[PDB]
Amino acid sequence: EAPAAVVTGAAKRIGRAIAVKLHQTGYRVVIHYHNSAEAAVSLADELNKERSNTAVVCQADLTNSNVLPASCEEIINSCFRAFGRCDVLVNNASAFYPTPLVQKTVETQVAELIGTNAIAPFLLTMSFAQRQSSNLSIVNLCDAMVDQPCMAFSLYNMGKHALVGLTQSAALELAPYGIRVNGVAPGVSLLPKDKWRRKVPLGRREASAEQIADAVIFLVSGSAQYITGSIIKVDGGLSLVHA
Amino acid sequence: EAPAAVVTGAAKRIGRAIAVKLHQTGYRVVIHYHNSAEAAVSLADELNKERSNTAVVCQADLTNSNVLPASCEEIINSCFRAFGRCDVLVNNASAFYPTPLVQGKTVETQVAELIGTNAIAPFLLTMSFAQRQSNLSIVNLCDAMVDQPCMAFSLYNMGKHALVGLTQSAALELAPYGIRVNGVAPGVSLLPVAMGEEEKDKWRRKVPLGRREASAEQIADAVIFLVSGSAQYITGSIIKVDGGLSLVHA
Amino acid sequence: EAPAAVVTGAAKRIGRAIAVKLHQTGYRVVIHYHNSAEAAVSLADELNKERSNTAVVCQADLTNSNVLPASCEEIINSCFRAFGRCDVLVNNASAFYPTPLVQGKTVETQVAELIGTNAIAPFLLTMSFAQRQKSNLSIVNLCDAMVDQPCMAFSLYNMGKHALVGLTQSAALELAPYGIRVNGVAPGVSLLPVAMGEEEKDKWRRKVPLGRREASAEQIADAVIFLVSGSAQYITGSIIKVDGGLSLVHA
Amino acid sequence: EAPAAVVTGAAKRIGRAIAVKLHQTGYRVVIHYHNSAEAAVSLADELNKERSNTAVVCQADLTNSNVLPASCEEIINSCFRAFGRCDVLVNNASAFYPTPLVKTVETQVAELIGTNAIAPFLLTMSFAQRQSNLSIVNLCDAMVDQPCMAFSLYNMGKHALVGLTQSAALELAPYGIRVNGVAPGVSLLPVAMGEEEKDKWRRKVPLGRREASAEQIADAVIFLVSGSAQYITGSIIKVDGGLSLVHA
Ligand SMILES: NC(=O)C1=CN([C@@H]2O[C@H](COP(=O)(O)OP(=O)(O)OC[C@H]3O[C@@H](n4cnc5c(N)ncnc54)[C@H](OP(=O)(O)O)[C@@H]3O)[C@@H](O)[C@H]2O)C=CC1
Ligand SMILES: NC(=O)C1=CN([C@@H]2O[C@H](COP(=O)(O)OP(=O)(O)OC[C@H]3O[C@@H](n4cnc5c(N)ncnc54)[C@H](OP(=O)(O)O)[C@@H]3O)[C@@H](O)[C@H]2O)C=CC1
Ligand SMILES: NC(=O)C1=CN([C@@H]2O[C@H](COP(=O)(O)OP(=O)(O)OC[C@H]3O[C@@H](n4cnc5c(N)ncnc54)[C@H](OP(=O)(O)O)[C@@H]3O)[C@@H](O)[C@H]2O)C=CC1
Ligand SMILES: NC(=O)C1=CN([C@@H]2O[C@H](COP(=O)(O)OP(=O)(O)OC[C@H]3O[C@@H](n4cnc5c(N)ncnc54)[C@H](OP(=O)(O)O)[C@@H]3O)[C@@H](O)[C@H]2O)C=CC1
Ligand SMILES: Nc1nc2ccc(C(=O)NCCc3cccc(Br)c3)cc2s1
Ligand SMILES: Nc1nc2ccc(C(=O)NCCc3cccc(Br)c3)cc2s1
Ligand SMILES: Nc1nc2ccc(C(=O)NCCc3cccc(Br)c3)cc2s1
Repeated sequence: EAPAAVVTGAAKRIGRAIAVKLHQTGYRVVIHYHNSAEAAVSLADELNKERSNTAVVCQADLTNSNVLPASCEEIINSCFRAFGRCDVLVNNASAFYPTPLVQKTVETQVAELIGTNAIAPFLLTMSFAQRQSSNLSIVNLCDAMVDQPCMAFSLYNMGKHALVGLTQSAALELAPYGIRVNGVAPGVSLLPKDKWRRKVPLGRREASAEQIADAVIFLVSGSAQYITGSIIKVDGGLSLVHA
Repeated sequence: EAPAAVVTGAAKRIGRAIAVKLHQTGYRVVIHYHNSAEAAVSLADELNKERSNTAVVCQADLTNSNVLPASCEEIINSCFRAFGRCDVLVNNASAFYPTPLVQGKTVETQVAELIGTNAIAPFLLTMSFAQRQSNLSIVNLCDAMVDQPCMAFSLYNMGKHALVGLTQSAALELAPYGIRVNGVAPGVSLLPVAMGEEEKDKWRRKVPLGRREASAEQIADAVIFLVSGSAQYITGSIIKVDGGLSLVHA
Repeated sequence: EAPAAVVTGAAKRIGRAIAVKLHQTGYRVVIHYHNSAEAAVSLADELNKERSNTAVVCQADLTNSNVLPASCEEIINSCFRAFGRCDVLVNNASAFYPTPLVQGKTVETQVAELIGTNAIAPFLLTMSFAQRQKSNLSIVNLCDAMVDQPCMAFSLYNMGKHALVGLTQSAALELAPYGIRVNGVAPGVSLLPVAMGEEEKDKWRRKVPLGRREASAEQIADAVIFLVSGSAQYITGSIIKVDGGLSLVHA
Repeated sequence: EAPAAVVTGAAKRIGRAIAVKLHQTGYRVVIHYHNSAEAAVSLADELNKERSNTAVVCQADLTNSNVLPASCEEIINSCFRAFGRCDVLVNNASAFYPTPLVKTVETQVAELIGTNAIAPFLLTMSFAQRQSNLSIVNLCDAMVDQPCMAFSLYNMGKHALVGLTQSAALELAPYGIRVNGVAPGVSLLPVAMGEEEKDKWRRKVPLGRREASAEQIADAVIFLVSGSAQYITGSIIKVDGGLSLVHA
């Protein structure tokens, strides 16, 4: 029928905006959630009321664990079950908090910050490609501030750098299969705050979630059919600003 | 009225595809050319038949000299003269040829053409664009292969690297005026006219995504996106349109 | 007294070359190893025969697990127990093998080994090195010049080396106030795999612009020596490629 | 036979520290200068006092023009005439001032692009054409991706120099000439800058809250020209105390 997209952490904030905009563009969507069932279903309700049976929810914890692989397989599968196909994977879900070097157990911090930020994308990518004319692509939510990191955010920063590596390695490896792999790297978007707004060259404010979603839409579209291994910054110039 | 765009080197190939698609999107266009008089006039005819009074040509050499600033000022002025505004500048015109370090143009001319067209003219057009100032934006045609350059293309590569610096510096400085500055970086696209065919296929086979070069239209698509209302928070960004080519090791 | 360095995976190859050159420069060294027990003890013996009580060994698996923190803590502790100080940490140990996306070991074991050795262990060692400080302190991470032009089907390895770049920057930033510098050395092609045939070796050699040959272990060690030296006292968050130009060559 | 090095803008500041350290290392040096004749000669006299006939001066404007090629060939020539060889080229000379988008503009172009990029390229061509541990070191800028406001031409020139470093490394590698860069962050601050302004900059540097000494920069240069960097080409070492890692 129409194409189908998986968006991880799609309940709230940036993932919800991505899900909505993909829907508005005529995708059927899987709304993945971990904790936010109420929010996920509510979003699903709003989209199905717009177009019948075009949105489903999918629960999974994306912490790294012996079961992460099974969870990731399940997320992809639920797209194939619901819609008979899977055209787009958006790796949006992400944990974010400090992990000081001069100081949750550390290994929980690893499991969340590397697991959800990098390992789950890699596993989802594997399942997506394993289960594959069409316009197949993956979009990873990266970070424009990766080379100028927040103090005491090493594991977070490590996970986002790993996600860049995944974007590049997967683009190279899946290109022969017609699967494109790209990234979108926000700066300051939806915040945890004017201190940070004032720093942004373009308009002294944060990106809306929808601005982020815009770039995703571009990358999934037929207007990006030659684009793979690209990461588009969406940061209003913040990463250009020196100390 | 409809917004207006300048596209440098717009008579042929990628610049032509960019002028077309901007036009098809509702822009009035200035078609800058240097030598390609016929092709320039032909394209402006084609666009004007489609919507009258939406296309002009403007002739200018973009080689570095003491009069390059006046030429660049003139390109921008031509947009204001024809359309009363200038919303979009596309820095597309480019000289490209080998300049080996170890050895019929002088080196002073090679510098003038490769650094002038690829970098200095962009800078001067940017200044003139900004001084004469909705959804204002500049798009520089960069090069996805700038960190893995062709052998013996040092001056070309230097110019393209300078264009990256321009993209970042002007993005930062023009942001408070609401002008966004971004780039599109092709890998291998429309292959040179004076090139073989076993040799075109050599380059084609290296491209991971589909073992082929980009169409001009595919490059133009990325330009359209960056000027569009969908890229309003995007500045200082360079989008590679290279089908994975820059990711491939030797 | 003499400064002391920990070098991970120092029994053979590049890690041995680094331990040896640090030793010749006047450092006491901890030779970490995992499986190469014979080669590690042989090296310590050699170094001790040159100046006694200047080399120890230290065994640890650097695979990710709930005990990796303790093992990384123990590596650093081994240096303080032998030498009374720890001045330099070289994160050299590395697992390296294909993990094709389109399909030995389970995937969770591949994650544990490639991400564990290449990134998580460096992070935990960095944390232990910093916390146990209580002079010229620095950390050197062995990165990869080819991280942005990766080998086909090495996604997990590439992810781990990219994470190590992030650690290098993040830790340089966070530890600079403590006087600890953090930098990286990024080989291109160096000591080829012991497994690889000569035919394949020469294919890779011919791609190197500077001399059509791989880096010697010594050449890699040379850059590490620079970064720990007083000649690099203002250098932090820098990653020096030692690749003969390989990363500049297009496809 | 002692090796020989050309250092551009060697009269003062960083280029002076580079020439001195190369000399201390055993090199004979051509001290290139533009305006600072007295400082250049005074350096040559000091070095020649240390070791007779090991230092000469060479005056040249590195602004872009129809004669820049000739000038750069003559700089390289002076090293061969003086010392019979040229082992090392250090592209250090640089103009630096703002060029806001909103002197004539073409003079700004000629000065900022000429000294920072064109003259390096022409010197590199002349160096290689006249040709063992041969290498070139370009003085780049650690902050090129986080530029000062209204420094576009300066920034463009320094990005061009990165391109040169990479392109020339690749192309000269077959002749055994290595090409590398050193990218300072904040080093010697202007003499005239008020201490209170210097301190705003110093405060931003993670490693020690101070600017690099000229000697710290020269140390990296010494490494890259040494036998300890024999496999290193196309590399750019930041010497910035972590400055480029600091967000807005
Ligand atoms: N926001 C910004 O300004 C910035 C954004 N980014 C990137 O943008 C993306 C989206 O950002 P934003 O919307 O703010 O993200 P959030 O931090 O709000 O998290 C997004 C969603 O991720 C899910 N998630 C978190 N941890 C886990 C876990 N362990 N297992 C499963 N799901 C989990 C949650 O779903 P649930 O609620 O259902 O539990 C959560 O709502 C991220 O990838 C982020 O790194 C980059 C830089 C800055
Ligand atoms: N084609 C490709 O594969 C790739 C292209 N690019 C970049 O994309 C852009 C467009 O590519 P492409 O269409 O191939 O470009 P072309 O090589 O076809 O050149 C574009 C135009 O630049 C103009 N130009 C050349 N020299 C001068 C000069 N001295 N003064 C004024 N104009 C001049 C010419 O105009 P006229 O004919 O009127 O004289 C020419 O048609 C360029 O910036 C290029 O560097 C990036 C990498 C790959
Ligand atoms: N060789 C090259 O061409 C290149 C090297 N590099 C990097 O340079 C560094 C050194 O390279 P090289 O000497 O070839 O490295 P090797 O592949 O030879 O590995 C070095 C050591 O890592 C240790 N190691 C492996 N897995 C584990 C583990 N699970 N737990 C603990 N230790 C482990 C081994 O110790 P043991 O033998 O005791 O079990 C091994 O001797 C690495 O970080 C590498 O990625 C980068 C690019 C190219
Ligand atoms: N200082 C710092 O903090 C930083 C420095 N750098 C880079 O480090 C290098 C050395 O820095 P620094 O010592 O501060 O440099 P300066 O700004 O002090 O300039 C060095 C020399 O360049 C020469 N020069 C300037 N314009 C010309 C010209 N038209 N023709 C010929 N020579 C010219 C001058 O020679 P004369 O006096 O004889 O006329 C001058 O003494 C430069 O390339 C610079 O960009 C980069 C990052 C920051
Ligand atoms: N004005 C112009 N600029 C450029 C820039 C690049 C090219 C081109 O053909 N680039 C291909 C470079 C390349 C480099 C390595 C592998 C492969 Br296949 C292709 C062609 C042009 S035309
Ligand atoms: N622990 C280890 N890590 C690594 C990492 C890389 C290599 C290696 O041989 N890399 C070379 C890959 C490559 C990529 C492109 C051109 C060429 Br000639 C060679 C070998 C090892 S062993
Ligand atoms: N020829 C010359 N080139 C340059 C280049 C840069 C500088 C300089 O002062 N750079 C520091 C810029 C900077 C930017 C942000 C924070 C901090 Br403290 C310092 C000084 C000079 S002098």
